[PDB]
Amino acid sequence: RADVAQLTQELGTAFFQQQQLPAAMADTFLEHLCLLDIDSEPVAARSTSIIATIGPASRSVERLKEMIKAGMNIARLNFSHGSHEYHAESIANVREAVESFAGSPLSYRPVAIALDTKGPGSGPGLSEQDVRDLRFGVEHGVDIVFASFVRKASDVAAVRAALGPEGHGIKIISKIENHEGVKRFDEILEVSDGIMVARGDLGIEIPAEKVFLAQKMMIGRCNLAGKPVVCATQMLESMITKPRPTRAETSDVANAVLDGADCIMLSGETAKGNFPVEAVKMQHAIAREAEAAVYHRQLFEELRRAAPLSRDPTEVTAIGAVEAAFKCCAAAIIVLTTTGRSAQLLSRYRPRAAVIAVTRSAQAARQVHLCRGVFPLLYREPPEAIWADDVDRRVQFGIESGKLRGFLRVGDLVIVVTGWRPGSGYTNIMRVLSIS
Amino acid sequence: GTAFFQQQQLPAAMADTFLEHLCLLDIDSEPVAARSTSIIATIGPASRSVERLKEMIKAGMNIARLNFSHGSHEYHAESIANVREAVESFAGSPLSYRPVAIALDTKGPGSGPGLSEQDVRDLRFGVEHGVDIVFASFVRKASDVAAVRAALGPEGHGIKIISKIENHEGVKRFDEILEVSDGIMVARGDLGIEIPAEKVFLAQKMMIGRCNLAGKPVVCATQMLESMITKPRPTRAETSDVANAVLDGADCIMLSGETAKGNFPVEAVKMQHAIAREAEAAVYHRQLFEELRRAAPLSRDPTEVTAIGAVEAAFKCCAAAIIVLTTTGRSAQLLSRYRPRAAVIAVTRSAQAARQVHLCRGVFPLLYREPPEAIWADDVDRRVQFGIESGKLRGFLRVGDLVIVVTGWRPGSGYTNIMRVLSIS
Amino acid sequence: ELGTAFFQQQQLPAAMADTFLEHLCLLDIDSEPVAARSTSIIATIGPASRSVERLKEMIKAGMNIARLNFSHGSHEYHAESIANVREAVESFAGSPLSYRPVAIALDTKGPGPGLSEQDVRDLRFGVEHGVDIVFASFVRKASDVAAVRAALGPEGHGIKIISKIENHEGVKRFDEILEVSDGIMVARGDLGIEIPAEKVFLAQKMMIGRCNLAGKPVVCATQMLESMITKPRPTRAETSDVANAVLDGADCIMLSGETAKGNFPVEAVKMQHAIAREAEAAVYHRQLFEELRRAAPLSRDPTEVTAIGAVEAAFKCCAAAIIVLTTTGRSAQLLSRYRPRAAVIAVTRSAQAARQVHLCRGVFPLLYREPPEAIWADDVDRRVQFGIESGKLRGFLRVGDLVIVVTGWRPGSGYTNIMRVLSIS
Amino acid sequence: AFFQQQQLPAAMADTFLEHLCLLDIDSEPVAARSTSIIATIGPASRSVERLKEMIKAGMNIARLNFSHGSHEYHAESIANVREAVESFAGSPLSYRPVAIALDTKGPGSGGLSEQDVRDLRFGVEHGVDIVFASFVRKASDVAAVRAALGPEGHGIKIISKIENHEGVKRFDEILEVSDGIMVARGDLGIEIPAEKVFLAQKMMIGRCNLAGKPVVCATQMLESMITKPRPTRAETSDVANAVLDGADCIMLSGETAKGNFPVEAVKMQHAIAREAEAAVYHRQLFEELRRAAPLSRDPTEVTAIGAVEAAFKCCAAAIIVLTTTGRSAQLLSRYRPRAAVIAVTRSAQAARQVHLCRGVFPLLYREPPEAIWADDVDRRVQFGIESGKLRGFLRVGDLVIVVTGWRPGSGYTNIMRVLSIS
Ligand SMILES: O=S(=O)(NCc1ccc(Cc2ccc(O)c(O)c2)cc1)c1ccc(O)c(O)c1
Ligand SMILES: O=S(=O)(NCc1ccc(Cc2ccc(O)c(O)c2)cc1)c1ccc(O)c(O)c1
Ligand SMILES: O=P(O)(O)OC[C@H]1O[C@](O)(COP(=O)(O)O)[C@@H](O)[C@@H]1O
Ligand SMILES: O=P(O)(O)OC[C@H]1O[C@](O)(COP(=O)(O)O)[C@@H](O)[C@@H]1O
Ligand SMILES: O=P(O)(O)OC[C@H]1O[C@](O)(COP(=O)(O)O)[C@@H](O)[C@@H]1O
Ligand SMILES: O=P(O)(O)OC[C@H]1O[C@](O)(COP(=O)(O)O)[C@@H](O)[C@@H]1O
Ligand SMILES: O=C([O-])C(=O)[O-]
Ligand SMILES: O=C([O-])C(=O)[O-]
Ligand SMILES: O=C([O-])C(=O)[O-]
Ligand SMILES: O=C([O-])C(=O)[O-]
Ligand SMILES: [K+]
Ligand SMILES: [K+]
Ligand SMILES: [K+]
Ligand SMILES: [K+]
Ligand SMILES: [Mg+2]
Ligand SMILES: [Mg+2]
Ligand SMILES: [Mg+2]
Ligand SMILES: [Mg+2]
Repeated sequence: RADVAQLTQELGTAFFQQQQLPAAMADTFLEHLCLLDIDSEPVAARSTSIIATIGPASRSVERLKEMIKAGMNIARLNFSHGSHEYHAESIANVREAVESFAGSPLSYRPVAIALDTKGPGSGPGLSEQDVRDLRFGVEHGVDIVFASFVRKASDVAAVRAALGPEGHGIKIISKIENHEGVKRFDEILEVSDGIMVARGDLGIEIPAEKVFLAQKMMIGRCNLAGKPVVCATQMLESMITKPRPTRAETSDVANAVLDGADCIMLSGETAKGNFPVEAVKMQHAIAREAEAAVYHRQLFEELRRAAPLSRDPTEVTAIGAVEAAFKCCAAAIIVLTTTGRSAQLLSRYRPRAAVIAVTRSAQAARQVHLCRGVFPLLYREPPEAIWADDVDRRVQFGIESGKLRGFLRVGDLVIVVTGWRPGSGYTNIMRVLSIS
Repeated sequence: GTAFFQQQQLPAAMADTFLEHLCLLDIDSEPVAARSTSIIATIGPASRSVERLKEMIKAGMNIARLNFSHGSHEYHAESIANVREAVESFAGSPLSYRPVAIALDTKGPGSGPGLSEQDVRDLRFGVEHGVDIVFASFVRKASDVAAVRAALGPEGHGIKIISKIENHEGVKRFDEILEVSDGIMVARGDLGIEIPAEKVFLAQKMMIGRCNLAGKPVVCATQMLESMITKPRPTRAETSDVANAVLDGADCIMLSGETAKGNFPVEAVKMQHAIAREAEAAVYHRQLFEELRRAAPLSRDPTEVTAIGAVEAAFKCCAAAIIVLTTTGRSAQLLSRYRPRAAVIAVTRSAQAARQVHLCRGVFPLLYREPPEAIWADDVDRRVQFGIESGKLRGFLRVGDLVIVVTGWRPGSGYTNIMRVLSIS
Repeated sequence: ELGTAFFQQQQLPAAMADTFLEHLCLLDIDSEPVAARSTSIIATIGPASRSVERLKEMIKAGMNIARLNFSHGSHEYHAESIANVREAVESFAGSPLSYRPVAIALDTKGPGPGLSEQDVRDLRFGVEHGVDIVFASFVRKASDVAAVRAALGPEGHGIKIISKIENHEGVKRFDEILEVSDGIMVARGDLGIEIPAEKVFLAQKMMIGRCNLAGKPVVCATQMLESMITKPRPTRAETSDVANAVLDGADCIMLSGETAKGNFPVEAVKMQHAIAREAEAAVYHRQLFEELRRAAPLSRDPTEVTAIGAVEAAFKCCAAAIIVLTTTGRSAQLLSRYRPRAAVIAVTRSAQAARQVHLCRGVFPLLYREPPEAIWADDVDRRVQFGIESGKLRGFLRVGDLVIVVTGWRPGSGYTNIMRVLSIS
Repeated sequence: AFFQQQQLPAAMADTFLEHLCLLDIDSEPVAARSTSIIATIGPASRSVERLKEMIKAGMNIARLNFSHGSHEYHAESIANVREAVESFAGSPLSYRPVAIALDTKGPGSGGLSEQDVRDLRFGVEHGVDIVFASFVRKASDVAAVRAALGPEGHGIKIISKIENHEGVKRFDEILEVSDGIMVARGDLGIEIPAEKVFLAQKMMIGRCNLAGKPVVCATQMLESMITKPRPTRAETSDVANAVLDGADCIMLSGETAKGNFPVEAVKMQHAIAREAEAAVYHRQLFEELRRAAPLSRDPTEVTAIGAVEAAFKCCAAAIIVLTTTGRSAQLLSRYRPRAAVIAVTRSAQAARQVHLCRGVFPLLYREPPEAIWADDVDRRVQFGIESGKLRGFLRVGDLVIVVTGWRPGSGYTNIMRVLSIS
């Protein structure tokens, strides 16, 4: 109690009852479980991103606006169904719904567009249809590709090649859907930007009772690697027809978050279901509760010991900033990023503080939704003559956006992470600031 | 051998951290140990057939639940009889006979405050018909448990009371309820309506953890494999749910509509068996045992002291089983609370105790039917040999295996105090 | 059941701490030691401690092992010392429940490349005179231990070889030396000349830790209470040194000139006794036993499995003692390696084993001289009660206390497999 | 080759038992000696030429025992020490500051004695940096010493000597009002049983480490070196164990004040401390210090833990911190980093007083303030790099953590930077 006594007198006894704080202060995992309280409300913003599959039930511009308000971060286009003309209309409807909020840049929410490929099917390499669908994604500016049935590192190289020179910035999330993919996992993850645990096909290729081992191992290996991991298929399946999910479904969503999944997905739930906005609201509600129940004491310590020593200033500054954020119960970590890399390196250490990422890249702002706990802000202002002043304006943009969105209150402490010179890869500074 | 250390997630359990443990989980690592989490199957039209109950017993059913919300007393007496007929059809081979507990799930107080009039009549029925367990519905305070204990009368003293926590008051008064109950049931169906649906997993995880700490059984209930009522295979969320209830530390898992009225009752039991076996191998025993050890308070009870010594000994030699003689099941329960990887093979002459130990994870009851030998230590050895022969026949033991034998210094319950290291010959 | 006063003594609040930093902060100088002194005291016999009457005073002060330095004195001189020690020890053998055995150790002169001619003659002398231990000087490699082992003629294979690590070669070849030795001695005198004086503490701490991991005795030797040769009280560095050797994990502590030629031989023994008692209470058993537990490999030896089960059981009930029946001292040694807080009362019929177990920390030997009983189980029982009766008489046990009893299933060495939880009546 | 030195295999161990087993006598210490050495000044160590040798041997703090000698005697000692220290001021990149500490006579049979009030006023008039207040029994005793220093003796550090049973029992109230503690084992070994002193030492060191306040281990550390050129096996063990316990400072009383080998006793304490610091199990030490330290909303406190964590991640050669009062360097020190805390200060008093904190290497900056504050900071950081390069702490290619503030004055430390040397 001596390690909380002073901050208890300062922040109050009511602060330390919320967001499962008594449970996270526990010395053991058994004590942590015993200290979980249903009356302990989550205060932090929802960090696990929600991928919603776009279909007939969620294609209208007006419906898409409701899903954005409900918590949709990434829009998935399943290229197994629909024509190129159909998917181009979906992309346009999504962009129209997202840009309807651009009038207020302090409260604008970027939404990523992901292309889920049909797959190789009976074939060995990349199918002819996949090459055409990938060329479509490049021409239409998709941010992510969920490459279906990845079975080796050569499969991911084929997808990167089909994207061409212009599709270099697109993120490749390899869907592990069969036994070969599970066995060659380490070689696949090495060449991928992240992974997707495609439980539907995986539950047919391997025994249904073994899928949870594959999900847990893949999530843990992705967490170790610092790369995003998506949990997919049948998460809230009953919500396709019913307004409330089963006890197994709510348990499943919460357990995917507890395992360490960066993203959670809705397939039929939002693409063809009667309750698409309600499925997004439900995933948001469960994720918020599950994230508070994460045992950060052992999680951070294990992530820290497992991570190898590094001489990269971005990597060093990231662990220093996350450690600083935990020490003062920082409301947020504000980071300036160009490619999203600095925000990704903060994210891998799983801080309780929100990683508010300020970027000028619209693509990077959409793609950082793949990383848990990263809240992107798109800076639209033109560059100042003095670089040091341009940096200060972006930091103030992050504070004003964070104050307006409820992340920051006056009196709160924030960690600011910046670089010494412009251009990607020079992040090396950490500042402790008091919100005034 | 090298082959032994690749099975039952042994590389994953040897890991120094939980993150390393997760990364070392192998889908090609097959489970070796017997399924420890017991399966409760609700009895209804789909599962009352004597021939069907035999198939469910073979599939892995350990406890038969009678839902007193549906049916008359005449209906439930026919269920009890059909279950007993199916269970006793295997009594001809005592080395492979599997005891099955009968549990009475009460209707509940509903609008009322105390124990309803129907519940008092249903509880008296349970006593008259020899039920082993009671799942008392909508327990809100310790006085509710006392009312159930009182309705059971003097003859229902041996019956176990598992308090169903189905509402917010029960979740808040949990500590006082668990103190007076024999165990708990996380009744997720009503709980998911009384409290926000998105908070039920916190209540499940807290209750399971508190029960694990207390050394009392905890059942995870409702909608575990719901789609198996109509479909031959479950959803990805359903298999995940079953596995996560086992990983959380649930002693029992339950089937309601999946076995009461569904099209796949035997298939539902086989599925819960298959998932539990996988999930139990994936349990991180290194931290689990260490935390259970540290958390458990000091004790001057020889049964309690012998239990921790035996579990520690079982871990040191990778014991295939811990064979314990128990009259009331208590010795077996105290071994179980430390979550050993070794099976707790419990030999008992009490048919009621043999049925009731299914509530404790990892306890495999054996009913000894032979009459007592004149020389006590000879009778004790015959029981230990019965446990070895049963374990050999059922696949738990092989020649060359090491086994921990837990016994007492004199006849009668409460005198366990000895732990022996034995080599299977 | 024990009281608030029990939990304030023997640094019990400090041992319950969750961290080592918290453990240090909870050390109380007002917390008095209750347990008996476990770290054994080796006293060098010389002109200052050779008389039968002086030896009786040193036995009463706490001397467990008598060291004969073969660097000084003739074979006739050392034979008279052996006879005087045996006469002083047997003067108390009329009251067998309270009789204390004392080991005799021969410290060799030293090598030259191989075993010297004088060492071969001195080792033959040790065998002919029934010495229990040999402190082999300047061991540099495993071949040196084999030469001493070979020199312990045909009769002396039972003698324990404690390898003195006195130079850089011994420190580097440590693993191969410890593998073939019965234990080690950190001979700091010569080691402080062969290697930089400021590096000796690293060698001491590494060697003690490796011996603790191996389960073999480790002696801390030279200049522990050097000022007590001339002065009646030691320096602040000397008391700190003795306490830190105990805290590091040393099984034995030694007095060279302090006892052999000094002015205060009985006072140096009393001082080492006083400091060791304090230091043992301050040991952080929570992390010590958990690390010893994890570091020790899995074993399929019933003696090794029973030992960890018994120490775990002893800790759970705060057992006053662990009574182990041993013939070679092995079972007591395996209990000792897990560093229990309970005294290991070892009952043996071997006078040599009774003397040699003083090398193991926390082992209190009892030589049992009684005529054997016709029924082996009754003979087992008489020795267990002999251990309790002696324990009661010496202050280790009271009626109501809990004890752990380790025995085997059949007579003869190497069959230890039972652990019983007994209440002292 | 880097990973075989400074007990790096032993520090990477998953358990403390494995850590002990991995200690290598052939693993040489590379880092600079962090535990500061206090040397008592007497007849054997009073000459200006003798003092210069002790400064070169490793003396960081000079103790004046006011139990022996007159005010005129001690003023001559102060002057001789200052003359010996300032003889090296010609090269500011290699100049070593030396603190002057006044050890009071004590209350004896008696509150604060009349002689102590006179000796404390002497210390103020002569600019002493530290006071070792003898026989502190309660918090009111510390308040009496603070009062006897007056309005001129505000910046003086008070190290309370715990020498009796009452002081050990009232420890928490004494430490709360003191700047640090001294485990005065000589009198403590007479007031309490000799066999219980190690419990008091270990508890006090641990409580000081938890509090983030300096702790000195004192008396009979190398006692045999008063007459002999080499210490006993118990003495080398004792010095090493005081460092291993977590003592910020180690002391030499008769060993330097009246002993035949004063320079040799300083060299011996330096040699043992260097070895003992490498053998510190940082894995569990840092983790326990981190968990035990309470949450803080002070940016200096938050930046300190962030910087130490960053230093461990890259195996930083040093942490360079810009400090006015020594507080920022003290907060880095409490987390026991393996990287040297190179503290750049303009205060000469602060530079002398940071020797009380383990691992802090003070540098006195003697250049005038620049017009642009941004450039004045960069010059002090470069002074720290050049001093560190010259003194062997840094090489080109090494990584350093730089800790600065956002605005001048004390208490505004809030920035951490990862820098690559040259
Ligand atoms: O040993 S266990 O199986 N699991 C322990 C554990 C430890 C750390 C974390 C946080 C975490 C979460 C995800 C991670 O990938 C990761 O590195 C750390 C979770 C669980 C266990 C289960 C139930 C109990 O009651 C109990 O005492 C022990
Ligand atoms: O129980 S023990 O005495 N504690 C070990 C321990 C652990 C960490 C540190 C470093 C440390 C960490 C944090 C501190 O605050 C601090 O003062 C020191 C030192 C000692 C022990 C355990 C296992 C053994 O094999 C053994 O010989 C002894
Ligand atoms: O995350 P990335 O891709 O490394 O971008 C972080 C970059 O942001 C900065 O803080 C400023 O970026 P820009 O000037 O390019 O907009 C750099 O110092 C740093 O290199
Ligand atoms: O677990 P319980 O019910 O306490 O039963 C343990 C008891 O069983 C025994 O092992 C065997 O005794 P019985 O011969 O009465 O069955 C007793 O020695 C011990 O007291
Ligand atoms: O410690 P040791 O040398 O292995 O001997 C222990 C032996 O002592 C016993 O407990 C009793 O046997 P004895 O009667 O022959 O002494 C054995 O059963 C056990 O094997
Ligand atoms: O150690 P202290 O007393 O807190 O002072 C640290 C100070 O060092 C600085 O980095 C530089 O200080 P000055 O400019 O006053 O010399 C400040 O920003 C900070 O306030
Ligand atoms: O493609 C998918 O999402 C799957 O197979 O689960
Ligand atoms: O009775 C039950 O199992 C429920 O309500 O969930
Ligand atoms: O012989 C010894 O013990 C020594 O040299 O230290
Ligand atoms: O004054 C002191 O330092 C002592 O007595 O040890
Ligand atoms: K698809
Ligand atoms: K019911
Ligand atoms: K000798
Ligand atoms: K003095
Ligand atoms: Mg698929
Ligand atoms: Mg209900
Ligand atoms: Mg020698
Ligand atoms: Mg004094």
